[PDB]
Amino acid sequence: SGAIYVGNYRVVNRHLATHNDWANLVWEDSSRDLLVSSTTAQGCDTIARCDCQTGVYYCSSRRKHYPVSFSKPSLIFVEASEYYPARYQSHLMLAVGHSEPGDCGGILRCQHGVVGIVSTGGNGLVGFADVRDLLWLDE
Ligand SMILES: CSc1ccc(Br)cc1CC(=O)N1CCC[C@H](C(N)=O)CC1
Ligand SMILES: [Zn+2]
Repeated sequence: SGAIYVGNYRVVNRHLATHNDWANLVWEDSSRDLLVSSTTAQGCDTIARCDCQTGVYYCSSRRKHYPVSFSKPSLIFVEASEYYPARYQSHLMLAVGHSEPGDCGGILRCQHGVVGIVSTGGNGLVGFADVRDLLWLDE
C-alpha cells in the first residue's frame, strides 16, 4: 500500500484505489496502473521533474529503503493477474530489487523529489509507475 500526496491530489495504484478515491476521481489510466483523486488537505510530497535513472525506494515487505538503478519509462508486458488481463503497461520503469505484491504504493525518490510508485515485480525485480510526466500535479 501507499500513496503520493501532492497539492490537493492523492496518487495511488489504480488497482488499490478505494471507494473514496473513485468518488473523488480526477484522472485514471488502466494502462499505467495509476489513479489520482482530489483531497481537502494540502499534501506533504513534491514531484521530481528530471531524467534521473537512480534513486531509493521504500520496500514495505522489508521495512527498509533500497537504492536502485531503473530503466527509462517504457511499455512492458505484464501477465494477467486478479486485477488486469494480460496487457502492456505503459510508463513503467524496471529495476533489480526485492518486491512482493503488497509492496505496491511504495515511493521511489531521487534527489529532486518523488519519481513514482511500486506497481509490478517478482523474482528479484521491482517495477515503478512513473509520475514525472504528469505536470498538472504541480498546479
Ligand atoms: C510489487 S507487485 C509483485 C511483486 C512480486 C510478485 Br511474485 C508479483 C507481483 C505482481 C503482482 O502482485 N501483481 C498484482 C498487481 C497488479 C500489477 C500490475 N501493475 O499490473 C502486476 C501483478
Ligand atoms: Zn531526479
